Parts: sequence; C-alpha cells; structure tokens
Amino acid sequence: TTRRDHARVVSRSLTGEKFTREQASRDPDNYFNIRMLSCPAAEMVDGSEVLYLEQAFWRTPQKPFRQRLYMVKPCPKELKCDVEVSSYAIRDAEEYKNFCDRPKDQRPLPEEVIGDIGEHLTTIHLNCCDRGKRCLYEGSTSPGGFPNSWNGASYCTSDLAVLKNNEIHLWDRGFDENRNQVWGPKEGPYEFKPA
Amino acid sequence: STTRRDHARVVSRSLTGEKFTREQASRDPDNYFNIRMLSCPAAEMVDGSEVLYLEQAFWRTPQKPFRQRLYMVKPCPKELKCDVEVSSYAIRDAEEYKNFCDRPKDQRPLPEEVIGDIGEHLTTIHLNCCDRGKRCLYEGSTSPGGFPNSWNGASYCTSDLAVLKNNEIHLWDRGFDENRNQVWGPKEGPYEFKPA
Repeated sequence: TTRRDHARVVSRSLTGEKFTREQASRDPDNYFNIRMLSCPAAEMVDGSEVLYLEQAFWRTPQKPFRQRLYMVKPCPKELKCDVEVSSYAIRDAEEYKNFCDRPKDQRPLPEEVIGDIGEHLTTIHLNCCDRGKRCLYEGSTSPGGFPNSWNGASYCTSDLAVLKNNEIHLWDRGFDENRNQVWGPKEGPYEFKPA
Repeated sequence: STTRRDHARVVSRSLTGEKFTREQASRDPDNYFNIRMLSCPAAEMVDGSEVLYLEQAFWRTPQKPFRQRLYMVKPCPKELKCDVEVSSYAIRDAEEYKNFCDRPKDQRPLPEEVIGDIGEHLTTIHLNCCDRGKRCLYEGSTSPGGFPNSWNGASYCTSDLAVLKNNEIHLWDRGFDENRNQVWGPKEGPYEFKPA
C-alpha cells in the first residue's frame, strides 16, 4: 500500500459522525460525550483533501463549540512520514455551522472553501503503526520548529491516532506563554467512535 | 455616603469563598456544567487594590482546576465615572498556586511574590452600582472590542461580571475570532456561581 492509499484511509477514518460516549461513561470525571461530524469540503491542486470537521456537546449538536478545516495528504518522498494532517481555523465559521447536514447549494462551495481557510493551527505527520500495535496510524505535532519561529504567545499541540473501524483519538491542547495549559482535556485524547 | 473604596470591599467580599454553578447546571444541563469556584484574598495593595486568587474547576475534579487567575479589585480612579475596577491577570507558574486557598498563608506564595510574579493582563471591567429595582448590586462588562486573546483561533475575549446579594456572582468569559464568532466559553449566558 502506498502513501496515497494511506492518506485515503486516514481521510476516510476522519469522516462521518462520531461520539465519545463510551469514553464518557468509562471516565466521566475527565471526559464528556462529544459529537464529531465531518465530511469533505474541497480538494486542493496538489491532491490534498480538505475536510470540514466540527465538534459539539452531545446535548447541543447544532451548536458546535469547535469548527475546523483539515487537510490530509501523503507525505512527500523526501519526508519519512506517511500522511500529513494539518488543521486550520475558518474565516467566518458561522457560514459553516452544520455544513455536513446542509445541501451543497446552500453551503460554501469548494472554491469558496479554499479561500475560507484561516490560520494554520497544527500539522501532524502520521506514521503507519507496526503490526500488533493497537493503532493504524499515530502522530503528534512536531516538538521542534525552525529557529526563531515561536512568537512567544499561546500555542497549541495535537496528538492524533487512527484506529480500526473509523475510531479517532484526538488530543488538542492549548498553552499560554509560560507553558501553562489553558484549554483542552488534561488527561489524554478524546476517543471518537462511529455512531 | 458610600465611597468607591467601600464599594470595592463589597465586591471583593462577594467574590471570595467557595461557589458552584450546580443549581444552574441542574436546571439547564444542555448548556451549563457544574463548576466549582474557589477564591480567597492573596494580597492587599498600597494603592488599595485587594488581590484575590480565583480558580475554577469541574465539580468532579476539584483538585485539577482548568483556570487560575489573580483578580485586582480597586475603587475606580477619580478620572473615570465608575465605582469599582476589577482586573484579571494570568499567573506565571500556575502549578505553584494549585489549591492556594486551602494552604496556609506562610506555606504558600507570599503577597510580595504574588504581585511580583503577576502574569499578563487579561481583562478589566468597570462595575457600576446598580439602581434600586435591579437584581444585581454591581454590574459591568469589558468595553466593546474586549481585550486580545489567542485561544483556539480567537483574537479577543470579553468578560461580563455581576455581583448579586448574598455572594452570588455571575461571570461570563468568552473568546471570539477576528470575525466575531465565539470560540471558547459558554454560549448562552453567564455562569451563575452561588455559595454552597
């Protein structure tokens, strides 16, 4: 299987409707039941697949608290990873609310989506997991960047694992200028499983 | 014959103590969680500001607060027409402050270190004393446009604060992106903190 094949598995695994209900029943102290809803929104010139993804508390599924655009593409031959997943904020997120439940003519078109891509938030390079590992793919935001790159302000980290049967483990955390955690779960990733 | 200094003492007293949003969360669990607020005086300033330490935690993990701040409460300066100024600051090393209110004053950061190790300024609210006939004793909001914030694609944050009788506090902290979409904080209204 090629890196293009791997990227297609990752993008497929990220699409659909998912809940963290099982994890919330197992550890209610630390995790809520969150609904994730995602579907493809555009395709870039370089073959990159662009997914819209939103998260909502299960009791208010039409009021998402997070809205993102994710780009999934095979890692280039020079890099040693398999799949790159990068996330972006949206220019005017209200236009994208419940995107995946609206007809194509009443929601942003793929051309509009390309120009609605906002600030880059995360890049994760995923590797295919070894045989016998629980995951299919796993990766984290890079621990290092170019010299003189950090602007000294709040930053975020992300860990992503893709498991069998379209299960996604996602840990998004934000930190302040002194490396105190300011948002996101403290204990570990949210475990999203299909509805 | 109430001075702005007396008003600031009323606000500081109402903000201290242990509070929960339990009642609001039971009434409207679609939109609000049960959050524990724990606050206590940490320093008194030469200016006259009282400095409060204030943390918030999910009720099931009171030992792992998700937000820890310092709040300076002082009478408004004479040049402004308001009663009380409440400003919030980040803490440099939040770990040194965890469950500050349960630890003894000499076994926790001292007043000189508290003000000295104060982090970035986050919000300022000017509270006004409410007329007779209103539910609140004091109410105020950050001025339009809020203050800079960069959490989760935000560009600014706003804060609404109301003090009610019997130490009830209404607090609405929210972050918004450059295009005025909310990005963090409760969406439907303030959290209603009442004493246990």
